[PDB]
Amino acid sequence: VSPPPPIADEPLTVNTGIYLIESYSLDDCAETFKVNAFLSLSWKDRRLAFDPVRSGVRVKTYEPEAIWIPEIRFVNVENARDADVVDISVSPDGTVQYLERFSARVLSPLDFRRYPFDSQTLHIYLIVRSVDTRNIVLAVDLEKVGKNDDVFLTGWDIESFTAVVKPANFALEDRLESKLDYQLRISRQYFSYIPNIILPMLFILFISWTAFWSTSYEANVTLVVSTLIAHIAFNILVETNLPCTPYMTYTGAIIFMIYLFYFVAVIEVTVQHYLKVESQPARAASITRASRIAFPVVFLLANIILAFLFF
Amino acid sequence: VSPPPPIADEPLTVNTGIYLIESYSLDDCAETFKVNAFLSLSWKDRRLAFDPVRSGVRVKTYEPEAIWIPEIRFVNVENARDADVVDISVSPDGTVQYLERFSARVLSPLDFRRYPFDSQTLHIYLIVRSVDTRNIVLAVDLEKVGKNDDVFLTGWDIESFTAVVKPANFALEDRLESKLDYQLRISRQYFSYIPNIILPMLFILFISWTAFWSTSYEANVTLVVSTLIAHIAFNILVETNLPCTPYMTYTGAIIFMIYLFYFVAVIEVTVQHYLKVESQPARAASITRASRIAFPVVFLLANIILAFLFF
Amino acid sequence: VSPPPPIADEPLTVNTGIYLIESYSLDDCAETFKVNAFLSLSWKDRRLAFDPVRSGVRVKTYEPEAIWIPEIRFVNVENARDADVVDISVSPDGTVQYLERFSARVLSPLDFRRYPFDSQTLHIYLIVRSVDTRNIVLAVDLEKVGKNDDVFLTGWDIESFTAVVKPANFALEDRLESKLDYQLRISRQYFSYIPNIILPMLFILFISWTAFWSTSYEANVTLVVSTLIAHIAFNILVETNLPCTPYMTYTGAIIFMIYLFYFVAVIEVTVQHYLKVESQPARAASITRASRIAFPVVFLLANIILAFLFF
Amino acid sequence: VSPPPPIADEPLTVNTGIYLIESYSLDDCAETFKVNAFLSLSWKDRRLAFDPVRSGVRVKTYEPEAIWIPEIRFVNVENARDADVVDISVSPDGTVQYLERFSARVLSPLDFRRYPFDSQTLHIYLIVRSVDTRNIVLAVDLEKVGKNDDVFLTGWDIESFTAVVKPANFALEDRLESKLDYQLRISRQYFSYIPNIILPMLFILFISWTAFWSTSYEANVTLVVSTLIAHIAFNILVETNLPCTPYMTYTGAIIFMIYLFYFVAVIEVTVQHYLKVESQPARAASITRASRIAFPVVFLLANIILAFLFF
Amino acid sequence: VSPPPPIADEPLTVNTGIYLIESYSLDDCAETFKVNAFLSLSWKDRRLAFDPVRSGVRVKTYEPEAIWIPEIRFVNVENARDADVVDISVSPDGTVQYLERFSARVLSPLDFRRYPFDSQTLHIYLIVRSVDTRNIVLAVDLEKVGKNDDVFLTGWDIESFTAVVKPANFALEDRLESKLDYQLRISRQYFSYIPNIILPMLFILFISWTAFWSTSYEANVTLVVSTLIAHIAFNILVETNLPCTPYMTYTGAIIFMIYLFYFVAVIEVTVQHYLKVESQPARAASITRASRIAFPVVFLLANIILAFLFF
Ligand SMILES: [Cl-]
Ligand SMILES: [Cl-]
Ligand SMILES: [Cl-]
Ligand SMILES: [Cl-]
Ligand SMILES: [Cl-]
Ligand code: NA
Repeated sequence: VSPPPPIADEPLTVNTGIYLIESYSLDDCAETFKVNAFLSLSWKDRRLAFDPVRSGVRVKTYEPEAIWIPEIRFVNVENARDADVVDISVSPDGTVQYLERFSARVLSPLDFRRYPFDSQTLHIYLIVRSVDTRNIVLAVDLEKVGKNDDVFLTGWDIESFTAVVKPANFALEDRLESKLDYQLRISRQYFSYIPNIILPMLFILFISWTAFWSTSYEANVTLVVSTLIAHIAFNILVETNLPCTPYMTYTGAIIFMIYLFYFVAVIEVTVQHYLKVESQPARAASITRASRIAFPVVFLLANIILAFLFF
Repeated sequence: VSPPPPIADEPLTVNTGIYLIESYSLDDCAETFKVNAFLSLSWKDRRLAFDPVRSGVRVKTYEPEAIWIPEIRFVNVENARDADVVDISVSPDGTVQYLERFSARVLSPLDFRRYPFDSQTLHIYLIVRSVDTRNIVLAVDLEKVGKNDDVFLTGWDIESFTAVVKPANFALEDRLESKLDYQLRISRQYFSYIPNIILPMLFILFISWTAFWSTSYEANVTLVVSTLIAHIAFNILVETNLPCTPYMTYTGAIIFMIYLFYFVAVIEVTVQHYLKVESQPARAASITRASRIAFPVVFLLANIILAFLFF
Repeated sequence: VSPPPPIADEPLTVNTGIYLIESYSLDDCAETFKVNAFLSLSWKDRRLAFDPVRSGVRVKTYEPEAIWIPEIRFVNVENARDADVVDISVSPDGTVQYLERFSARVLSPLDFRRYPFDSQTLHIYLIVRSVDTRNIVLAVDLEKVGKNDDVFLTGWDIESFTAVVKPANFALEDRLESKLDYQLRISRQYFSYIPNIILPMLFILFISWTAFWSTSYEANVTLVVSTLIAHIAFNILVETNLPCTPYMTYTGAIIFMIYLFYFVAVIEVTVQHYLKVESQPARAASITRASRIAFPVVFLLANIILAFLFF
Repeated sequence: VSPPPPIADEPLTVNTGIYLIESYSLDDCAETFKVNAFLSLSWKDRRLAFDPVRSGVRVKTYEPEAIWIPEIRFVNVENARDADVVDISVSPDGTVQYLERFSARVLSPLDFRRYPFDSQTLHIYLIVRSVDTRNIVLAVDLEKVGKNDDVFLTGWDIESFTAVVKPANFALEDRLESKLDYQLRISRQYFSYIPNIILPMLFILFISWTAFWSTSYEANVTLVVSTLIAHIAFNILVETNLPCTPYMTYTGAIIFMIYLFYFVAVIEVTVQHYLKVESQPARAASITRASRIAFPVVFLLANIILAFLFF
Repeated sequence: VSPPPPIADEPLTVNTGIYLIESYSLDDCAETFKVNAFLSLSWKDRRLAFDPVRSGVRVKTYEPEAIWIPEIRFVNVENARDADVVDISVSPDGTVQYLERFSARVLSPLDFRRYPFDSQTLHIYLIVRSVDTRNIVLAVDLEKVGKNDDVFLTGWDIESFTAVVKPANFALEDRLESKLDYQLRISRQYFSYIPNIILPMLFILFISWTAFWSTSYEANVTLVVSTLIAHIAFNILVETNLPCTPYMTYTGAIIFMIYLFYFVAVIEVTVQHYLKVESQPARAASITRASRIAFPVVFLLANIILAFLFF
């Protein structure tokens, strides 16, 4: 089999559609997600045309091997789609209607800047390369683009599944490539992060501040160093669920800034003790009394600055 | 091969049955489980009918390629099933009796709200797409739906394996589809969670309460802080075995509430010390004496409420 | 090809044998193990019979596609067996000698009750479904059941590889199934657990008992709490290497009981301090002196009782 | 099919090109990376020559099985590449233009000496083995070597993708082999390591140096030991993300040297206390006062040297 | 196709050779490694013989299906090797020269006794089963056994790749099997273990010994207990990367013995405090002064002894 010939000099229009059946395994570190969907292809092949009245059969059904099917591939897939051909239907006029069910691991980058209050646009790029005979061009049949209502992605809210109707036509290795952009819009469910990471992390920090109502250097050293230790664990815990980035993330900024607070609390605790030993507890008392106010405030303002910069 | 033609205008009824041989790998974080089962299909194809007299055979065996087999797929599978054909038998009226052995990774959501005292309903959805020639409809042959007695799922009690007899017929990509719902009912074996997570977590909390029978600020700070850090370990330990949810979980609620108790115990420990230093240990003594009773009581009440809200 | 016809009304006897070449990957959590073995099949097909005198060839060699081979499957395999056929030999009387080399992931439950002093019986179930023409029955050719001397399973002692000679014949989906039980007997190599888990865990416990020869509450508090946290690590470390069970394990019981000892030691440490503060160190001295004997004695007695219950 | 015949005694030139579509999964520990690219191949087979007048078509399209294709393999791949032929075009003279889309896990060693400020040269080696009939030689068509603009590798900056135009021709197992070297130049994005590992590690170190402004042995022991323990945590965390090397890495050197600082701080803390107990706090005061300066200075000097040695 | 017939009653000699292209993934816990190599096979098949004069070619090239190829398998592989036939060449005297490129996961046990100063001999066992027609025997063509210079195994030094020239012939299920032993000799790169595990572990131990120059029970308790806690981490960290063995390893012995040192240091610290409280610090002073010497000496001696027992 060879491609259908052009009536006039026109490129072949392959109408495409992706219908999500299942979406799963959004790996933040790998910046990948798995998808299970229907891929629909429609093009016209005059060689396959027939008479409806004469033939009696409204539609003719073919096996993939029997007819010419355009070679459609995904740009951003990790491991090549396992495809199932569901049906091939030919109209009297020669309009072919192809439908396959596929599953693929899609590689699509993520913006972690606003984590865990981030939204993402996942991309699925369809591509076709032109043949020497004729040029192939992709189009979106919006009637055949969608998703099942039950499509869920653990820890995410699925906003929309749409296609950018206009293909990106470009030359690559001296042949035309027609690229289509399917978009899955999702927003992270930040709920869990509040009682699991955010609040426990604030409690340990407030506990460190009780050292501002104590004169016991030994108790203070324990309060500040221990609580400090809990933070490293939280800091570490998160890095593990995140890939290295060239920029700072929201949670990353909060976590880093909290380190400075522990460092300064240690300084205060050290200063207060030093003065007490130098028999000047009135200076020490002033610093401790100030810190009670300054820490919470500065900390408070700084977060406002951070949230402002990040959102 | 093409579908069997309708005698009158009727849709083709494909009788289905799933018999579980094995169930394994229930991944809580992935919300998936693996299954190994028999899939039985039965439909009438008059074209294959024969007379037992002239043939001398009560049944006829065919190779899959030789005859028309309805394209049955699973909706909620991750990695498309690997199938083995066990046997294809044709009765004299042309009644086909198909049997395959398959294995598949099924994606079915889980409700973690009552963890680890939760029960789940796992779903296996069978589907068939109608062809242009005729409509294909699924039915359940309850005689061919079951499970082996030895079917086990590690850390779970297998309640039942049943099918919702009435299919969900609907349109998708301008063709009708007949969807069937097979249900595997399971309940979590919470036993382990008691000596592994629950009890150790209560012991560490109760240990923090000995600070209510001590005047030593340094010992108390050590008592609370140390006990506190262990809570974090458990809190983390659990969450790593569980996915992010938009709602609170029973264990999650208990764990979060326990953080508040440590926070308040730190406050009491701080308050008691402050008063002792301000040369007013009679006030301090009252608060500490109240704490010995209030903490346990409030804890008992709050837990009651939580269990009430969750069950 | 169709099954060999019965001379009289007899079922077809397929003689089976499994010869282990390799055993590996015993996953405790998954309750699975991987196996690489020879599968031998032997049955009589009279249609294949010949003359040795005139043919000049004692044995005739066939390709799988050329002859009828019984469909033998494994009941308990996690995933698809790679199968490669080494040889098919036909004796003059028509006795077929099939030999394949396979590899499979077998799912077989484990009893963790006596961990790490447990022994297990791994099962490999062979099965054959009877055809409409004739009934197929499995048999064990003990001559062709064995294992290579070099077969090893990391962290386990391989006791025996035997077959239960009598098949389990039963009806399933209105046809006879013939099931065979191959058994791999193994016992865990508990050596490592002594210097890695058991002894370190006892040392930390004994270190907490030094608090019985100290009057320093702050010191005692530190001893007991610090030692305590290490136990959680061991407790935690261990449980991660295990699946959740509906029962208590030996190690699990020891670990849980040790928590009670820390809890009571904290109580004693608290009591001793309280009395010392209430200016009654003679009562405190009696309790501490009793504790020095009592803890070890009880601990020892408790351990004996448990061992008794578990073995 | 056999190789095309020489027209003089010349070896067959297979022109090659690799165009990266996707690069992902750079595993530092495994020293591997996954790639998804186009493999272009061009050779001349005069046996495929045709007159466009007779055939109708200016360019002929063949299926891989139909014609002779040079056996091109990758030297440094983990499992055999996943390949799909995009197109096979033949021009009238018999010039074949082969295009396949492949994905492979490439094993290429990494130099960790400058981690996390290291750059790497990833290699992809193409190879062809000569036949007894004629010798096959590889060449680079620079017009068909490149990468998509959107090619990204998480945590890395992609510098260049080039080919060493001159093949490495050599004898192996009494036949000629033509090897080509494709190079992917990348440099690590060290940003994250600063707020995640480097800075937290320095803060904890400086927290320990506050022991130089304290006379409390008990507080100092807590400061130095506690802070010390966190270092082990960071030290360990880092090791996990790196493989064993026969050399010392930049981060590894910093981490190791920091251990010495804790060891010496413990000595100072011990010395200071010993003198204080021996009723000679004036000597102790001198050492502590020196330490306040020497530690930071020495540390600083040492880092410059190492920084210097490594770069 | 059938095997080449014997001229006299001789067994068929299949000359073998393995040439390593790549070595990777040495999994210590799994006791496996992955290999990518050339497998060369050579045997005489007289039926394939020809005259160079008549034929006009001095070599004949066949496709695998066309001729009889001996069924060579690997004994110790996890899954059946991924093989691609590179070439099949026939000399005029019926000498067949087969070449395939394969990749396989080899299961070969490791001796951890001297870890991390251990050397290993990895085995690759080639095997052939004799047919009813004739007996097959393996031989090593040393000219075709080798490895690429660039072959590396992360964290290991590759010593040699050789073959035991004499096969192990034996009966298995009443057929002769010819087994060959290919050996890959490797020695572990212990470098990393010194600054990563060994030295940090000695530093924490030495820090615990500073308790011998302190009278502060509370300070001492903190020193020993804290440091002890670091030891568990190292002990735990190590055991995670190593399988359970029925014998002690070198590192395992050092780690275990160090536990005894902490246990005895706790006893000394307890004893010293007890005497101090009983108003007898002169006895306490003697024990502490002895400990300063006895601990280091004993420790030193014990390792010498151990080093001796292990090497
Ligand atoms: Cl694709
Ligand atoms: Cl499916
Ligand atoms: Cl099977
Ligand atoms: Cl390859
Ligand atoms: Cl093999
Ligand atoms: Na302390």
